[PDB]
Amino acid sequence: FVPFEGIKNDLKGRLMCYKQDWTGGFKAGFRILAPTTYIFFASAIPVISFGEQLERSTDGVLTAVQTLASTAICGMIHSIIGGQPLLILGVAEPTVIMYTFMFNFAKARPELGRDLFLAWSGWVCVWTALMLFVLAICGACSIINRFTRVAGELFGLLIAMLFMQQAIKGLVDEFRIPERENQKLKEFLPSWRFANGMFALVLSFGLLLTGLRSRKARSWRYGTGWLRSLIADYGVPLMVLVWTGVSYIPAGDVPKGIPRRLFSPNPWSTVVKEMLDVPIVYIIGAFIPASMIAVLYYFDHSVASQLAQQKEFNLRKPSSYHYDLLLLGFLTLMCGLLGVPPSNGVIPQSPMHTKSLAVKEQRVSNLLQSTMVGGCVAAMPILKMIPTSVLWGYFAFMAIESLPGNQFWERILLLFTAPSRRFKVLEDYHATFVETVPFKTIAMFTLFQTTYLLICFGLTWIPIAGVMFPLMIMFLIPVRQYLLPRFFKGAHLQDLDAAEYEEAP
Amino acid sequence: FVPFEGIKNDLKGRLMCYKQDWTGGFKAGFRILAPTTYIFFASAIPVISFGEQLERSTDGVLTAVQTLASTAICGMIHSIIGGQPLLILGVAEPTVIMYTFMFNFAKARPELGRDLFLAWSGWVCVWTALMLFVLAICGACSIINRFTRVAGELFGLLIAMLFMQQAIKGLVDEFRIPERENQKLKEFLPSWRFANGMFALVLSFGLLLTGLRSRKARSWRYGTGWLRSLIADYGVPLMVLVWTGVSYIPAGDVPKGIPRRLFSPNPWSTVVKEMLDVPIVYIIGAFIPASMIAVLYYFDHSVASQLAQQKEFNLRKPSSYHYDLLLLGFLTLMCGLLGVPPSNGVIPQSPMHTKSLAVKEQRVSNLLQSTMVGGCVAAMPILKMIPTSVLWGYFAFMAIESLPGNQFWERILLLFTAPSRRFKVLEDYHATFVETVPFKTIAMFTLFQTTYLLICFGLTWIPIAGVMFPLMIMFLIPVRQYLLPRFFKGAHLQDLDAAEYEEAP
Repeated sequence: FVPFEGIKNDLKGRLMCYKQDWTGGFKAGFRILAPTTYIFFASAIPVISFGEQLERSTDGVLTAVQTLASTAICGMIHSIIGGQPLLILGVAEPTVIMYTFMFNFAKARPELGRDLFLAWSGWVCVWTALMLFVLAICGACSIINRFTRVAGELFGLLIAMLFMQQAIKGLVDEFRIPERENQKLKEFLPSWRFANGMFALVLSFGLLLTGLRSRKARSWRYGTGWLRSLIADYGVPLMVLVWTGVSYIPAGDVPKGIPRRLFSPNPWSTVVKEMLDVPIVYIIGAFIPASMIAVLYYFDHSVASQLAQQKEFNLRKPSSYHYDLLLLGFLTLMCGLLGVPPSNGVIPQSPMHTKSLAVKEQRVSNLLQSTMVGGCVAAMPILKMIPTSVLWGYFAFMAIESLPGNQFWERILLLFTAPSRRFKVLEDYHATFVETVPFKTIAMFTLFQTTYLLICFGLTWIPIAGVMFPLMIMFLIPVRQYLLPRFFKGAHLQDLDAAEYEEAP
Repeated sequence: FVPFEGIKNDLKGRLMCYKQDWTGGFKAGFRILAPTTYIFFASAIPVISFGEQLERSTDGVLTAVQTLASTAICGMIHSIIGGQPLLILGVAEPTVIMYTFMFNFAKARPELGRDLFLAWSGWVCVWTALMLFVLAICGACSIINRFTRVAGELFGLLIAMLFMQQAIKGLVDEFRIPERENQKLKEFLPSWRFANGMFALVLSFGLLLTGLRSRKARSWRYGTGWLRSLIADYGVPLMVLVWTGVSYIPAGDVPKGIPRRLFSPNPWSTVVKEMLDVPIVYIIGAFIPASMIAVLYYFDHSVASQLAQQKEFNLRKPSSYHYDLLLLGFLTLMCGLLGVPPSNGVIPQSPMHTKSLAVKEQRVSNLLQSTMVGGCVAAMPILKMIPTSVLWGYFAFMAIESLPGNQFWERILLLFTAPSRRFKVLEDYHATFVETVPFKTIAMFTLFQTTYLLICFGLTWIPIAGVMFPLMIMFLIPVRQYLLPRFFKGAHLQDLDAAEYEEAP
């Protein structure tokens, strides 16, 4: 834990291959475009969805433009001067939730109001940058091995529940009048509103089901190999385009806002000044949410890097955890100054990128994908054709796609499985702890984990205290270290909380 | 082919067990209700759907009331005095198509008009009864072994295509104004019409997907055994009820006819006289459609009986093909006199009934199920709560459910399968001809069968000549006998057109 030792080691290790990182990427030629576009499509659409969420939750202060710009700039900077280019940066849901809490707090306080929300966010980002600098200097990344499976799967499931909640919220609001829209327009009559709601339901469910089916196209029997691969890789964008076109079918026989489309404005049509006007008391109070955003980033960046640098990939280059965290602090400071939400490592974008590069490790794919994500801002008129129902369907799609490889979800299903029926579980691929651990212990572990998850999810509903859930997430580390061994017996915990995904036939 | 020999033999064989047929049913006790209700639910809903189809195609002359009454009465009469009680009688789609053609013909001719449509149908039914009497007396049922697989699967696929066409027609018409409804009502405004259309889409697709998923509930892992069996048996009615309730959710915030519901009237709120007023020329011309209805019935009754009396069931009682055909002629005459469409054997209602009775062969289950089908007429107000979108979804459901066990559909899929990909077909359960027959011969056979099917389907679109498709169906017998052996080599035809469903692991 010697200060500056880790950063120096990572810089030394990554400074002997920089020219190699660039040359190998240039040597790959035009063949490097396929992974680049794959990751770009995996990254942009969730960013646009988070931007629409922020727009509906921030009264239009933040939109898809800000999220796209932040993602793009942070990605280019990380690719050029970052330590681990395989890591993919972008705006994530927890950041959206934090900013929603901060906006709700600011709106209710006249001293700040909606006008100083971005300035208060910038001060929060300054504080977060300071804490990340401290954590990176003190070598707190040397203990990332304690972010065991339990916390990772609990956080993943919580994010999935938030995604589903947002999808349901959007589908419900499709039946209502927007808060900041003219109420006299024809499209907002009760009949047209009901029609828009049902059309949104149709489009969202179609998108969801078609994408889920397409995710397993390479396993299909029909079609050519290249077509099957193209589908399995780009079903989400392809289905988005298809259902947009479907939405455009009755365009001639209905009003203009039927179905509703992206509310994000077209930009074609710095806040350091206001950060000086914020009262000192609120500048100090920004310490609170900054600590929790810093905790979230310290967790997510490290976990995403660990996933992207799995030993099975046979990577021949070292890791840059500490320098990556320091650069994340710098990026957070810069984004707060610019008036955009900060970006951090995302999952499974980084492992998917590494798999697509399987390894051809270089800094060109990330740079290019961030460049096109930023250029999508210039294509805002085209993106504005996408209905919001498709975005809600995509939210539900991610919520459902967070489940497959999650052991907590499988253990919940086992808990809800009938006693006379577990042979069916044993008839297919299953985890080792099913055989090597008694069912009662698995049930107790799953019940404790589910209670913790539901407590965190309920806390998220509290107006002000709901900004504390990262603290609960981080409390799982010492709990797993100290308390669980008291109530559990060694190998049971090791199998139920193994750092490796163990499967049996 | 000695006249009256077959009928005498069947009557003799079935007259030594009649008292046994009744006593065994009475001895079963209340346990006989489960198969009874299962078959009643399998029979009623398609009958209601066909009634709605006739209502929309007959300008309200025929509705679900007539179809239900015909099904009920014919079923009770067959159970009491029929030869094969396991056979289930009801109104089928080909009868609906024939009556639609006859109504379209009558409407365009002023001498008949809509007022004499039922009288002309009664004369057609009299002719059909005479032809069925002739066929049963001449022993034409001694050659039912020539109704090979090719014709059966072609007819099944044609009926499936008709079902899907009707479902699409209904879903499209949900977006429009009914022909015989007040156009000034609020529910028929463009906005409300669009809303009703999209709600219909939602309900129909939900019903379809949920029913398809529920059909394999016994294979699920979740839930109790009794619950899984109940779902796998009654998913269709359960899903109908669920989606009706869903349709009732926004009832308070929308107009009265949103969503649209059954147009069949509530009866609570004989045509021999008019058959004398029909011109003699049309009485003679009724010979034409009568012959084809007779051909359809001679095919379907015999095939359904053969399926319900499969040797695997180990039935200890003889068959009554000829007497069954004679009784069908009598029932057709009676129904034509009463002014209702005739009923005939249906598939897979009879095999499903036999399976549910697996065999406890008796006349009580059919009698009871027909009695409750008839009593459903008294429950017309309750049935009128069901939206039409659910019925269109059920149409699509039957269309899709006609495919699984059909070898023609599998061979079409194989034809559209990629050459480098047939190992995937070989990786699962498959038919024997896949291994024992070259692919080129299978492709030629499938192409010929598909061309024949498409020709029949296109003929069905002709206004007047579309009533000739049963003749094409019957032409497959002599074709298979004489022409195919010229172009095919023995064992190839035997495997591709085997009377037994041969499967390989």
